Amino acid sequence: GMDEKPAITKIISGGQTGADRAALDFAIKHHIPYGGWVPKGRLAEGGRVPETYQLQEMPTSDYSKRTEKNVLDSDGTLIISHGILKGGSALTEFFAEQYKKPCLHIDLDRISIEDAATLINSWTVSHHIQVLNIAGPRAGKDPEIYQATMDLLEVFLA
Repeated sequence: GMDEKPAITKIISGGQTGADRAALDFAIKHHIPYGGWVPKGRLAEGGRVPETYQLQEMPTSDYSKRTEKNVLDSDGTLIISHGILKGGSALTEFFAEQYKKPCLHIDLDRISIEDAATLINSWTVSHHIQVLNIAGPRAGKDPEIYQATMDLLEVFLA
């Protein structure tokens, strides 16, 4: 029923700039537990993911392998973009599809943040998603994705 709320016990991401980084900053701001797999060496656009973020390194520096691991080590994956998925974000969706993990792609060129938050609520509650992987483009590909992600999560969980 509508009395039930999402039970997000943990947010994870791959530490990249953009959507991944907003997810972690949001979790920290709202004292939601967080984590995530990053490449060996904590590699990211813009340099080593800052040490203040408690994250786990993969055995190799490969981006694709850490994206795959975050899909596998969560209850579902939320992908946030402006426009159709490309690159790492499209790969995220492919991995979720291949491993039968719940996956919701919010395209913030097609839906408002308020309406998207409603969709995320319905999806998380109906699929009992508690450990949520959040993915999307790096900041160098979309200068608006970090703040859009923050703003979306605020409507969803704040």
